[PDB]
Amino acid sequence: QNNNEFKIGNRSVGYNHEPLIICEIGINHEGSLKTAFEMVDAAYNAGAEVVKHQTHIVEDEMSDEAKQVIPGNADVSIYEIMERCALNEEDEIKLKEYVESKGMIFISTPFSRAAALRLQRMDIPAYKIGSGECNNYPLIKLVASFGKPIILSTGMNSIESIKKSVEIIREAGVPYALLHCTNIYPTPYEDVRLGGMNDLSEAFPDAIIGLSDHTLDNYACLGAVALGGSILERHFTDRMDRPGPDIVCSMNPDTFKELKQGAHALKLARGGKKDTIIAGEKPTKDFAFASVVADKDIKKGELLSGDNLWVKRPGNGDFSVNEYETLFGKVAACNIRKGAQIKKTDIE
Amino acid sequence: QNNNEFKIGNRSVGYNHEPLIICEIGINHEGSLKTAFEMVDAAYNAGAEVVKHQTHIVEDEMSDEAKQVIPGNADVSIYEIMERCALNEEDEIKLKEYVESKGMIFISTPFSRAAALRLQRMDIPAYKIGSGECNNYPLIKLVASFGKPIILSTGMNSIESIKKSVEIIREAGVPYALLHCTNIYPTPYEDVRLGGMNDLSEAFPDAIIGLSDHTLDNYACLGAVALGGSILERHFTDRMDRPGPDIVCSMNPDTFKELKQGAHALKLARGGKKDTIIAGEKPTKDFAFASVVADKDIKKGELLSGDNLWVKRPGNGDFSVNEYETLFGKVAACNIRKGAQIKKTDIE
Ligand SMILES: [Mn+2]
Ligand SMILES: [Mn+2]
Repeated sequence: QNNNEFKIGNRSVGYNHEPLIICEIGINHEGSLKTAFEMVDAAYNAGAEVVKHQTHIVEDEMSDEAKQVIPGNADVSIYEIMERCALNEEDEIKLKEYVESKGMIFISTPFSRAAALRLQRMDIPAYKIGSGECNNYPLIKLVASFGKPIILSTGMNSIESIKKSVEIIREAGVPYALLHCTNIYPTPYEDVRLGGMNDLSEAFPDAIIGLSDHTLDNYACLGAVALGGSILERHFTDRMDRPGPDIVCSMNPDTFKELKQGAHALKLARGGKKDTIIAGEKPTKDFAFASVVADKDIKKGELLSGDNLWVKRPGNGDFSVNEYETLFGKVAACNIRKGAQIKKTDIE
Repeated sequence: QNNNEFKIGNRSVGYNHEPLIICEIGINHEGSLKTAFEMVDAAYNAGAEVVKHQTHIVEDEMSDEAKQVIPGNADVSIYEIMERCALNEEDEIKLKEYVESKGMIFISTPFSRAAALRLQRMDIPAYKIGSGECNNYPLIKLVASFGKPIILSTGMNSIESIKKSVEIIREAGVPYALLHCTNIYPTPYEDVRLGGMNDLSEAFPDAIIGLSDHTLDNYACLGAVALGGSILERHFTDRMDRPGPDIVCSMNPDTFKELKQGAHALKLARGGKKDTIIAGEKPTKDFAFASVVADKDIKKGELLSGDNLWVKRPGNGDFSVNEYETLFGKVAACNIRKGAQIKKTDIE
C-alpha cells in the first residue's frame, strides 16, 4: 500500500515491517499489581513485544455525572469500574519498569489530561488515544505537544470528525497511526467492516494504518493484516477464567501466539502484483503449457488447418499454443505424423 | 467490491454470497475409485459443498514429449503420473454419481479436448480450467461453447495473456470467475501476492474473483476472503499420510472445517464503510464522549476561557468537547462550581 513508517522506541512500524501486536492488559488486572505482573509475565513468555496499560486518574477523567452512567458491558457505573481498576502513579511506574525489565515496550492509553502528564513524566515512547477520546481535540492538542508518535483509534467517529484530530497531530509535527475500531465488548463479525481501514488510508495517506479489535477471536485481525494493517490490538489476559468486563474479548497466550504466526504469514502473502514472475513456477510452465501438434497424418504439400492441427502438453514444441492459428494456410514441407509436434522444418 | 454473481447448479457465487470452498480431490486418489470414495466421504462428513476432480485422458492431453519432462514436485515424467492416476470414463461417471448421491456438487478440471467433451456428456454444472490451460485459447473456445459458467485459474499468466481468454469467454456469453493462483507444490507465503486478486478485478470488472491455493495452510485463503474472494480452492485429502505429489499442500477434514469457519467470519467482517453507524456502540458513546466542565470555581460575571474550563466524561453535558472553544469569552450568568458541567443557564 505505502511506505509510511515511524518508530516506537527501537521498533519500526509500517506496511513494510512486521505487523506489531499490542497486548492490552488495560484494566484486566482489576487494580492488583500482582495480577498485572502475572499478566505481563504471560505476555513476555508468549513472545509479546508491547504491553499496553490504561492510565486512569478518575477525578480528572470524569465529572460526577459518570457515577450515574452504566457501560454496555457492565452493571455498575463507569466511575466505579475505573476507580476499582485504577493503579496509582507509584504502582504504574513499577508496572512500566517491570515490563521494560522483561525487554518489552510499555505504552499506555491516557483518558485524561492528568494521565497524559503522568505518562510524559514516565517518558513513554508513544501515546495511545482511545476511540472515546478521538474527538477530544483539546486533549489531543496536549498529547501532540509532547513530541512522541501517536496511535489513534477511530471507533465511534466519522472521517470528518477524525480529520480535525489529524490536523492537530500534523500541526504538532509528530508521526501517527490510525486504527480502525468498533467499540463494543464483544463485537460481532458483521459490525467489523474491515473496509474502514481502506477509507482511513484513502483519506489520510500519511497515516500508518491498523486495527483495534474487540471480537471473540483472531479472524478480524488476520483480515486486517491481509488488507495491509501494520498495528493490531486486542485486550490480553494470562487466562480466560479471570474476572473483568473486558476479559470476554481478550486474547490469551495461546491465541496471541496464533495471531503472531498468522500475522507473519499474511505479512508475507499480502500485496504484490499479478504480473510478477515467480521463478519457482518455471518447471510447471515447462510441462503444463501446450505446443502445436498434428491432429492428423498430414501428407507433404497439404495445407495446415484447424482441422488437422491441435495443441497438447508439454511446452517445448517449436510452436506454442499461442501461435496455433498462424500455422493455418502453411504447407507441409514433408509428411507429418499424427500426434507429432509441428516443427519449423515441417513447413515450406 | 461488486455485485457480480452466477450459479453453479443451485449454488450462488459472488461477493454478496457465502464464499464457496472447492475441495479438489484431483489426482489424490492415485487412480483408485475406492480411495476416491473414501475421500468423497471425508469431504461430505466435513461439510464440503463441492468436490473437484481432474479429468485426464493422457493421449489427448499430451504428446510423447511429455514422457521426458519431470514436474517440480515429482521424480518421474508428468506422463507417468497422469497415466497412473487417471480414471477411465466409466469410473469417473461413477465418481460423479457418488458425489451427487451425497448431496454435493461435482465439477472437474479438464486438461484436454477429449476431457472437455467427456464432461459435457456428463453434463457438469460448471467447468474449471487450470493455470496450465489459461493460455490454451483453442481449448478455452471449445469449453466456452458448452454454455456453462467457467472458473479460470490464472497462475503463470500475465494480465495481457489472460485478457485473450476472457474475451473468448465473453464472446460465448457465459459467466465466469478468475482465480488468482501460484502454481508450485507447495507455495511459500512470500510468492502468494494476494494483491494479484485486486489487479484481476480491476482489469476484469465483470469477473467473480477468487483464489486457488497451494500453500501449506489456510492463511492465504483466509486473506483472500478478507480481500473479497468468493471462491477458494485447495487440494483435499481424507488424511495426511496418503501418498501422492499433491498431498503436501492438501487440506484435510479438520483443516477444511477451520477454513469454512474462518471464511464465514471474514465474509461477515469484510468490506463495509468507516462512516457507518453501529447501533451497538451507542452506550459507549454516551459514557465515553467528553463534555465541557468548569476547571476552576468561576464567579458570576467572570469570563469563560481555556484557563478555567476543560473537558471530561460522560457525554451528557449541555456542551460537548466539540464546542469547548465556543464558550471562550462568554460570561458566567452565576457562580460556577469547579468540576461542574457547564450548562446553558451558566452563561448570560
Ligand atoms: Mn479496547
Ligand atoms: Mn492445484
